[PDB]
Amino acid sequence: FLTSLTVAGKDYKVLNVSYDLAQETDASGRPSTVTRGGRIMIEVESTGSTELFEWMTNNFERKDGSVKFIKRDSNATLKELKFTEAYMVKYKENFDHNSENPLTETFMISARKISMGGGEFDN
Amino acid sequence: FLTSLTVAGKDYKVLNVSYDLAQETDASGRPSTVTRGGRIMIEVESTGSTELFEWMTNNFERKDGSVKFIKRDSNATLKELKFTEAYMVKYKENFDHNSENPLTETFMISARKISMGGGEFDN
Amino acid sequence: FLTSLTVAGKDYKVLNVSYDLAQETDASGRPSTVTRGGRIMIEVESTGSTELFEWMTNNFERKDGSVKFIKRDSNATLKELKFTEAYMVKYKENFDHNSENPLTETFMISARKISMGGGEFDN
Amino acid sequence: FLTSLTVAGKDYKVLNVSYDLAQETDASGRPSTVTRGGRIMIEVESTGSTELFEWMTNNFERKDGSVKFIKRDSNATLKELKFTEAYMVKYKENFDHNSENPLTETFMISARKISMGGGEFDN
Amino acid sequence: FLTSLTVAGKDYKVLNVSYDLAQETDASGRPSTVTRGGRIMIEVESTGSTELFEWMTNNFERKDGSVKFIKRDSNATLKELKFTEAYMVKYKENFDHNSENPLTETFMISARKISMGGGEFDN
Amino acid sequence: FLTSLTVAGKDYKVLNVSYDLAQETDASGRPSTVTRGGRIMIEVESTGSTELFEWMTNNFERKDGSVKFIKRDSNATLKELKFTEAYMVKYKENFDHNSENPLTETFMISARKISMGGGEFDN
Repeated sequence: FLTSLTVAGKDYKVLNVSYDLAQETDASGRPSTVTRGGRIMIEVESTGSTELFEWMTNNFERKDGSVKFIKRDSNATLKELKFTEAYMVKYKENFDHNSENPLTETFMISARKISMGGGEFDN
Repeated sequence: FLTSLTVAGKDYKVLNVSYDLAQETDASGRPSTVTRGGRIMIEVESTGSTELFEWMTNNFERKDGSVKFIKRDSNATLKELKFTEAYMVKYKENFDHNSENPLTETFMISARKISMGGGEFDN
Repeated sequence: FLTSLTVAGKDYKVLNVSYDLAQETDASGRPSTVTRGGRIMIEVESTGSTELFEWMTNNFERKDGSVKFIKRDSNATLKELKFTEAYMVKYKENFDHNSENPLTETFMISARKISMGGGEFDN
Repeated sequence: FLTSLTVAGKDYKVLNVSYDLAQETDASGRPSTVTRGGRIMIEVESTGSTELFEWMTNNFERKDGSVKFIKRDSNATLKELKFTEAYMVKYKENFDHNSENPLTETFMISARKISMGGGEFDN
Repeated sequence: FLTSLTVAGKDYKVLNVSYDLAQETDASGRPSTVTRGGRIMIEVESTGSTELFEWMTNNFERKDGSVKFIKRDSNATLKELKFTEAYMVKYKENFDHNSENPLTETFMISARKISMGGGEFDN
Repeated sequence: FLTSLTVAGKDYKVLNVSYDLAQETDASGRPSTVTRGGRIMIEVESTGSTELFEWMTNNFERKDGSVKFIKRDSNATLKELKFTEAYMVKYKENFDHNSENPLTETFMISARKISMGGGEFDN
């Protein structure tokens, strides 16, 4: 499998992605209710581009974008995760000579809404 | 060994499952009593389907389903774990290019009751 | 080395066992005294049997049994740990496709007394 | 990929670098705002030079410098991170015979400002 | 290197040993003073013997003994650690089929005094 | 690379060394100031010597010494760390049959002053 990130017309080779949602439960089961969603964590090959660092610097800037998972063999876009109005919250560029893709960017954005396959979570 | 998850007539290849129950003890032994049960943790190959994400989005929706463990060599269903009226509590879709099954879904449901081989735990 | 668990006339291939006892010390040495013992942790190949799950469900049921360590080469029973009046306290059945014995049961019982080679600890 | 550190006209072979910025969020998203930036963590082959130890000793001394990431194959400077008025905050020289580059220096500096590709963070 | 434990005329093949002493410091250096010593941690191949379990059961019983480190090649006793009036404080017999020496005993004794090469620590 | 410890005219083959200094920062950067230094952690092949254990026993005894890092290929002393008036604070002799250098001594001394290449930190 192979995926990509798309922001501001710029595409980033994505090493790792994750996004999670959760509601608390009371006692056993007994969902407390209320839900948290919209935080997405990405790791990117840093390239020579500086654009992701500037977004972190910019702060209040909110953007839209999509995470597209492509089937390993086949070109066509098995699934795409779209986020709207996401703010840069944390950022870290790390170089490790020790292995593999030494220079990577790892950051977390907080989106107003994420959506996928007709599923929606808005804050 | 190989297992599967069955929900809403949809079958998911299951990488990891677990479900645990516990009662507290007082001093040594001296079970405090009261028991917790019904939480099940599953990890699934994500496919192109989006159905599990929507359930998390849906929130209050409760479902039934079964986890069926099939003997490695043989087709027939060594054991099946059935849950009734389970609510989506936590969900996380994670992509890791690093190894093996890169795209997986890891979630936890809280069932009103689980049952297996005549054994029962209801909340 | 190879060991087995014996409960209710049923024998379980045991992957891991442990049982520990401890008394607190005051300052350096200066045993506080009072002792804790009787908790035993076991991991079992799950088979198609459901019996251990039902015991956890049953709760208050106390049983007797023995853990028998057999010398690797030789049939004869190097040592046997016997417990009396043990209550099911925690239980977890876990499936991991990742390696080795994928389907295992891991549980902890709290015994009124354990004994071995003339040694005794009763609560 | 290969990088270097430049301080006081002295160049250090850099094994690991990292620098991170973060702002807190309130509830979900809801950035608390306020931001932290300017801390950089570096690991260096110790050589026979003692200069980095003296800076830690010196304490209040602030310096400028740059971290330059060079493309693996090619000489030219894919990206450079520049910091101004950075103070030595933590330092540790560690020798481990166990593997690889046994003698390394690991330290963290706190810069008044970092900048890269037109992006800026000042305190 | 190879070592052994000697208690009650019984010798135990020892896999791991450790014993540590410490005094607290105030601010930087500035030893707070007061010292802790005399606790020894050992891991033993369990054999068919039950003697170590009974000592834990016995509780208040204090014993003497020695830990003797023998040079790998040569018979003669490079160093020996002797303890006097040690009380059984913690004990755990653990079986792990996963590797190496599956059946081991891991316990900690609290000695009134340890001594080695003319060095002494008494409580 | 290879290093050695020198105390009381006795030389110890050193497996691991480390020494670190740090000052706290307020908010971002904003060094709180005040500094901690002088603690050195060493791991040594235990030999048949008992001298390091006695120093721990002795307690209040302060010593001087040096840690000398020798270039792997070449005899000459790439760098040497010298400490004056250091007190034995923690000590642990550990035997592990599992690998490599089974019998080692790991201890931490607190020096009044450390110095290296004209750099100085005194308490």
